[PDB]
Amino acid sequence: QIDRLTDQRDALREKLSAADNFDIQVGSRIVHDALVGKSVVIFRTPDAHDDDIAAVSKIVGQAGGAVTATVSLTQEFVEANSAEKLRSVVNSSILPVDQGSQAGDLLGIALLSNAAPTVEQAQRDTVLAALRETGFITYQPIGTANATVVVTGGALSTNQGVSVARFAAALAPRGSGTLLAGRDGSANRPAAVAVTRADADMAAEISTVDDIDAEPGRITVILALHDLINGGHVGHYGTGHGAMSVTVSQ
Amino acid sequence: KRDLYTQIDRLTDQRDALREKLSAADNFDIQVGSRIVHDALVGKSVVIFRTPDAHDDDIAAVSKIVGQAGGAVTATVSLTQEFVEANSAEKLRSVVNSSKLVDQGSQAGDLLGIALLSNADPAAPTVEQAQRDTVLAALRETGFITYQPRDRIGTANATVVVTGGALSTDAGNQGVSVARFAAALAPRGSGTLLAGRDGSANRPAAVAVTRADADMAAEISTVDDIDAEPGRITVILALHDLINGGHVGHYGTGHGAMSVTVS
Repeated sequence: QIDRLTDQRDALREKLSAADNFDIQVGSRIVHDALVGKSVVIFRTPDAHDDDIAAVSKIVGQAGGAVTATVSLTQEFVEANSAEKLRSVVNSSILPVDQGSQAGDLLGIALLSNAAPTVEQAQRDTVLAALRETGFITYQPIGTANATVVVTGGALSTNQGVSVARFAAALAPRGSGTLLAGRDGSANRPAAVAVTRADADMAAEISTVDDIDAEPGRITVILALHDLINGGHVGHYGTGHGAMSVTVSQ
Repeated sequence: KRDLYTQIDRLTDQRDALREKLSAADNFDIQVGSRIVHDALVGKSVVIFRTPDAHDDDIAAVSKIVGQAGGAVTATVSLTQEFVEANSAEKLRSVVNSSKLVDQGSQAGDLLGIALLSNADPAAPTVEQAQRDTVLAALRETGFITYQPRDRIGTANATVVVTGGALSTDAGNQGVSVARFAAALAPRGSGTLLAGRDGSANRPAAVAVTRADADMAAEISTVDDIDAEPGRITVILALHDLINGGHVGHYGTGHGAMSVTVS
């Protein structure tokens, strides 16, 4: 059994490298004009992978778009042991109840352009500085964006999934499209992609990709984000539970 | 005992996840194929030749991708077992003389190229329908080819010769005659590509024969993995590079491939 499983695995690893090579090489052709003139802000959870975010950022650029910022959500933010703390330092009511919704509404007004009063640079910088000072976020490097991708890791062991799904759902009405993307395993509870797909309201509001660890998933983030911005069309993609198909049907 | 069971579980988990990633890449490739080949063969016509070991699904995927690229397929011509066995050169010569003993593949490639391809040069004579039909019927009557459709096959700009995968060592005659056939078609149109299934990059298969010969490798493009979606799409992209850029390339995952697809 061990011999057959290792020979099968070794041959599959070789075959997958050729498949990944093809998809990386033709990626720019697949995403051509998908995000022309559009800006995207990326949010990442603590379990998100650098390589997944770098591949998504690169494909946004190949699609004619631009990334305004990468904002990291800290362990303190996702662990929801500070809803009262968040409101005490900065809340969405100061700009022109659960932690996820409140932070999504606040960061959405601050970083996304409503499809509403324009948020000036100083108000945005004050909001970002307050959240960083209190341990909620870190960020690189900030202008306003049209759309957003919230990137997570894969499976969660054990309400971190809920707070991130509610965070993404609260960002959605503040811009032209929100996509929640996770790695393989994110389509299983209690991860955020699974929470989103199991709730009729959230699944009709934001798109999801469950396999951002693979090249088809990284490309699909851009294609599905294009469908959100241009067509107002939501979709759930990948290889896990609740995925309607590996990628956009059109 | 527990370590052996843990090894089996971990190996099963790795193999299962790789199978899922590979099936997803094939499905992803099918869904985005039209985007990749968008406008690649606009206003161009392609004639397909197939050997007995070629697969219907590989040819249907190529024909479909040609159409998604804005092109059209004029005809599918089957080369028979008598053709690939390349032991009827004298008999073929007696047919070529009613349309030096030249090798069967080369003679047939030159004749079918004149009949089915439009020469890249405007001053070359146009082959009228009756001359084309007479040539096709003489080769069908003597057991060299069959073709679809039977009536009104038009002229094409480019060609794809489709084969199966690996050949046995004793089938060297079949690899050689098909590589020579494809090489002889090349000067008669705007581009010829020889595409085979996984294993075709190993000798004595036609793709392998082409890649190991300096002259043929410089004259026609090759794809060695037409059984996979990357290979089917690459046929159209590499055909585009031949017709529009005069650039030859050797693609796929086997010996002599410069890369999986065009750059």
